[PDB]
Amino acid sequence: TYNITGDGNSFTPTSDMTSTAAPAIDLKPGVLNPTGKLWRPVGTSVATIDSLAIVSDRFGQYSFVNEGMRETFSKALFDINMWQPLFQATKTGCGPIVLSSFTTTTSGYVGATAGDALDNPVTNGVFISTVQIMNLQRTIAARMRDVALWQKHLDTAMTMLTPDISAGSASCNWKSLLAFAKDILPLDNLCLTYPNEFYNVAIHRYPALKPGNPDTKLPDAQAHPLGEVAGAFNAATSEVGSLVGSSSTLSQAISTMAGKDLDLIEADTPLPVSVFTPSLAPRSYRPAFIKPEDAKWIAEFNNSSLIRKTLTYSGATYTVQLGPGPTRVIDMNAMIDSVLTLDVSGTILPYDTNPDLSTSVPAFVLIQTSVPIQQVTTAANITAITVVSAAGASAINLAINVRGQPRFNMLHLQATFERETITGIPYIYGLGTFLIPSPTSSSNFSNPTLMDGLLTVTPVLLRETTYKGEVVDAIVPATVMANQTSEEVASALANDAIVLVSNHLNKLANVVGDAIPVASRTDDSATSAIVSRLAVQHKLSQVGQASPTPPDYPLLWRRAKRAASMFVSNPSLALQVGIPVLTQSGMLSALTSGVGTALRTGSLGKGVTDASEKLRARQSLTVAKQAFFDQIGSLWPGK
Amino acid sequence: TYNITGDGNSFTPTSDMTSTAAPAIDLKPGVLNPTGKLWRPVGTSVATIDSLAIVSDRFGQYSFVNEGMRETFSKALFDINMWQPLFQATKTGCGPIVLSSFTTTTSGYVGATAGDALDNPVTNGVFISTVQIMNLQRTIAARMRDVALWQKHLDTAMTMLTPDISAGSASCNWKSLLAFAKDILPLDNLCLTYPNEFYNVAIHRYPALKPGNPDTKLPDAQAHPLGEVAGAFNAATSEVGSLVGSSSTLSQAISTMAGKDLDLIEADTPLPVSVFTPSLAPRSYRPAFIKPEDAKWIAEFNNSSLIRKTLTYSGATYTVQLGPGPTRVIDMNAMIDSVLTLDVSGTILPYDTNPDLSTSVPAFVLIQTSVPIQQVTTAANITAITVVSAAGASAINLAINVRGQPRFNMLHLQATFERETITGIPYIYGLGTFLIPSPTSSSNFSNPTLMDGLLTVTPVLLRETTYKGEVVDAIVPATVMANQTSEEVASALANDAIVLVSNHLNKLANVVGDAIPVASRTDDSATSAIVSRLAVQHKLSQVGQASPTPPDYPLLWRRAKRAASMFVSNPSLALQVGIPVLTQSGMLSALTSGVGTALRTGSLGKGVTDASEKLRARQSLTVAKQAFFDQIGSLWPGK
Repeated sequence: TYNITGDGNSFTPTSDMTSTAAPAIDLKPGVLNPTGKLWRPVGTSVATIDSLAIVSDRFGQYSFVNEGMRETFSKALFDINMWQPLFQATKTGCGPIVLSSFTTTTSGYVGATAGDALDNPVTNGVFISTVQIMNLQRTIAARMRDVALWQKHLDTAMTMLTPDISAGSASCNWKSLLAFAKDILPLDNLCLTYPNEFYNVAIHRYPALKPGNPDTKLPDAQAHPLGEVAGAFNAATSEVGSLVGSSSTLSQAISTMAGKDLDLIEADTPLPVSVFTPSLAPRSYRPAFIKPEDAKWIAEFNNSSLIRKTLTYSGATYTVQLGPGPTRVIDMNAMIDSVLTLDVSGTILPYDTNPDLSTSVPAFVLIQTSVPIQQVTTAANITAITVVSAAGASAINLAINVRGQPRFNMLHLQATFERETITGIPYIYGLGTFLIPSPTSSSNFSNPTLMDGLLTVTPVLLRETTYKGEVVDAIVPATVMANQTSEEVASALANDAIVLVSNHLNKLANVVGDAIPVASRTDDSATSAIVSRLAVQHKLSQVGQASPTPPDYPLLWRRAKRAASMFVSNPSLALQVGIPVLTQSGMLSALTSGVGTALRTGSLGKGVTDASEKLRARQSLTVAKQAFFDQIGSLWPGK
Repeated sequence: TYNITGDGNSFTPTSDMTSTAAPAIDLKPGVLNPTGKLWRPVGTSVATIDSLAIVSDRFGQYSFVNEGMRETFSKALFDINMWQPLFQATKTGCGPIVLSSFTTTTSGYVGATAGDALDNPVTNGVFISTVQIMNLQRTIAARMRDVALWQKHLDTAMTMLTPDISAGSASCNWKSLLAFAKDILPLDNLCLTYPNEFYNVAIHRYPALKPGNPDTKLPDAQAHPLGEVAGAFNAATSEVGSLVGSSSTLSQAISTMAGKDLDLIEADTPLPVSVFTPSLAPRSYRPAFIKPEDAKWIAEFNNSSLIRKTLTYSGATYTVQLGPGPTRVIDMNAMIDSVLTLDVSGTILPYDTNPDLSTSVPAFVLIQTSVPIQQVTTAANITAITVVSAAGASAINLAINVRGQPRFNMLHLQATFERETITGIPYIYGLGTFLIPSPTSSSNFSNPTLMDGLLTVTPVLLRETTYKGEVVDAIVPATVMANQTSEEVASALANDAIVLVSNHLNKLANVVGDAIPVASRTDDSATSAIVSRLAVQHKLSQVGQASPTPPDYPLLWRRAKRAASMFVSNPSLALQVGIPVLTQSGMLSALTSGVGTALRTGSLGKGVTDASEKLRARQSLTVAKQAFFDQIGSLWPGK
């Protein structure tokens, strides 16, 4: 080792030399194997081939060692080796392990099963023991936990004036840098106790950095350790940013395609719930101004009838007062299994002018009658009015009443909508209302009722997702197409085909944006899948002079970017009625499939625009870094 | 190693087997040496004997190694070895050092100085290098700091049901113990992760304990490791408790005698201050009812004179009112150097009935006149009344006045009594008083003054301790004898012979009580020193029939225990006038000297009484421990 406090030392951070170490390694189970355990012909001579017993698992002779695992593991040991002089100095069992010693001869048969192994004998290879690996690992782990302080400290240095030029090249007086470091750095650092080691290590890791003055002749070199190799791959090229990058990126896209299993979209006729549906969340709907026409599970009673005074409790009365748009009728007649999470706040609106101000609560009432709502004109009809959701059913001024306001405190109501509880038959309804025991003046409070907040359906039963009111074991995307208005979608239960499809469709979009250059106005060949479907579809031929469409290739191509772009910008549009060309499921199937091939055999898409731009920005960054260092040079021209 | 969770394992704590390890070793500088550094005859052949150069300190060849240090150090290494299987398992550089490897050949001349070394050549011995010891130590330290958690954990076990029978022998089901341990012990312990190791170690340290079931045949043994040896010396014998004990104890007594240097007491004619005096502390005296006759530095003015109105401040007046026992006159006329730390609390006693209640403070006034106090009858006399000690010299009701009380808050006054400030000549006095600016009615407040609290003399000048007012470079113990009343002693300045002597005398006493059996009525031959002086002194012969004293040996012997006992019970009595036989300094010299011989060649004094008693108590302890374990056996009969 060399005196760190010398002259000649380069501070050359380059893109070429992008910091790297070995942070973590691959340890996937799958990856652990290669492969065959070693066996023997009973134990007697060359006869018993029919029979094998495993070698001495007892304390040694195990399987044929994982070529990759050996190679990997040895590498790992080299990390520690990077700090050998320091370990040694710390007296912390430094002695380089030599993995090879552990990898001991195994001689006989190679195979996974006795079966297979019978056939194959492999003389004088190598095994490793459970015990041995135990103790080997033990060591490595220990080594790591000994370095855990060091690593941190090393890192701090490396950031406290960061030697990282990710793009191109920077240079400044290392001396200058170094001395300001030691003028600014916290005394309590390990770096200040161990300058010499840390720097040595740094130099050994960062080819970007050179030793002090060791031979001021030659402080600098071009050959450093292994590092280099890995660095070249992170360094920006003529046509691409990062090779690893784009490769990874694309591979993540694939694997998400993989997991979606594509096919998903091309489903007319029953595709099973379980298969299509992942994980589901609650949704929030309103009474208020929802639309009875559109909303399957939530409609309204109609103006004109008047069911005013109904007994609500023991000799206690409330006017439900049924007429002009009385909140909403929640149609929970076999509408899967949910929890009617009613979230009332704001809305109280005190009775007109009744001293029934006290004792009036926000409530939920289910109505349980074989008399369809439009028939329900008198008390007789009702069968069952069951007040379900009120809890302490009196009242207190929870409304922010001080300043005139009739804001009602946030309540959480629950109605366990389990259709099994009733099992249909007296078809299931529910209403929302400020229900009282203390009798309300019907003549006075002419309003039926105006309990208008939130209704957060909790679709508990992730079992069996609904296709448009139809409680089915089927999710059929392609037929969902063009059969949904925005209103309908919004209205729809959480448990419904539509949202599920969009969730899947959002992953397709994700892929497309990141991988395919459908960014600011770049029409790419990639987009060809949709156009090919469009092109053939447009064969509107009549008699004589058919459709005189100057070939599809400009025309439809541009139209098709436009509509792709609309898909991308909002995925739900796919499900939304009246969308020019996406209404044709063919084109969506075409896109879906299309992409995968496009990833597959795509010659790594690097947008010309973006390249230049990244180049430029990168350069300017470097400039300002230079200028920073310069300022640092100025303020403490370290030696 | 053996399964700990087996049968056959003994739980036999014995006196014989008193836990021990190697907690710390001797590393006294003195002790580091042995000895001669190794040198060479310049470097040429056998001619240059006249000249030596030290061998290669450079990186190796140093001194002849410390025989003791080698032996010691190797032992130390063995501590770590006690945990070798565990170290190894922890992967913590376990590999047993082998000190011997470090101890490398040195061949040539042996000596301390070139001088000495010239004469002595010692071929092919051994050295150790600075560097080497550096790195060796480093290892050992590291080892220790690795075990620091283990040690603790081991200890906890060993106390959580303590296997320590210091006296005799105990036995109980180890199984029982063990299982209750593991049923009660904290999960977070290292003991519960490492059962097998800890137990092994335990067994290796504690011969008192046997392995589980290793061969249930033979789980038990009588040969354990080295331990044993050390244990036998801590084990109680037929005539003594502990051999180490009594040996140590006595040696501590000697060395305190050593440090006192005996001679101290036998000093008539000037023995130098510095020599006799160690470290000194402040003392606390009262005005109040101290006695002018006895108290050198603190006397009183005498009733009848009346110096009432004296100007105290700028056109502001206080009646010092000098007559009937006015506090005290502190005679600080060349009475060494002190800080007159006046500690007033309680005492305020408001003016008789003057609206001069406000503006009256507890103060100190020094009086600086060549007119001796008894001559001081009018204002003219005073020369100087200097109000020294008041600080904010007005007043506030600091007295706990609410409940009628006239308790004055605790004040801290200071008068830097540096006799150099004045250098005698206008002889130095001081008084204590509630001094006012706001004029006090002399006719009214007829009392002179009653400022009676504490006066804590701070004898700052540990230079030159006073013998009875006489500021001398001499401390003469033997002449102090019989020239001090209890009053005088109490009165005496901190800086005075008397207390110093007692402090020394207290160490003699300490020795005597711990070592010599001058406890509950045991007259021992040891006491013979005093009697032999007594015996010869009693030679009261006249004419004819001289003193018919039935020989000294019962008579004087008993009288002399009595008076020894009185000395022991209070050391100061030695300095106190009128003590029958101790008044003779001869006897104190005799005791002083006497003791040392008595320690020296005493056949290790173990009082018969105490032996039996210790035996008995010890046994009964063991009994109840047995009974405890028994209860533990009961509550969880572990396997």
